[PDB]
Amino acid sequence: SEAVIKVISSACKTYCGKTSPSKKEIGAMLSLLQKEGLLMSPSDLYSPGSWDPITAALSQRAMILGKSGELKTWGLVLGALKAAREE
Ligand SMILES: O=P(O)(O)O[C@@H]1[C@H](O)[C@H](O)[C@@H](OP(=O)(O)O)[C@H](OP(=O)(O)O)[C@H]1O
Repeated sequence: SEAVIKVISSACKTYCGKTSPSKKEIGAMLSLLQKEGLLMSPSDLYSPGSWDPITAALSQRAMILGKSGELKTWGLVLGALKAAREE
């Protein structure tokens, strides 16, 4: 909502670098992950067991509707966490 965005911003800067998402991107993606009912809180990102219903949906709306405005953010925020929960 304001802090979590920074907790993941500094994280993706070590697992992605300059390619990492911005503060304005994640912030927008979050609001969408809360409106779609896919998430109840911004801390839900700490649940690697919910990335399934959150990855298929985003990839479903993008492939269908024809827009991955939120996917580009999810994939990035995920590519980092996925590595943080592997070590
Ligand atoms: O310090 P970090 O961990 O590198 O995170 C950056 C920080 O939040 C900056 O204030 C922000 O500039 P804005 O508040 O103007 O968005 C930038 O977005 P940006 O890369 O699009 O400039 C973020 O990436």
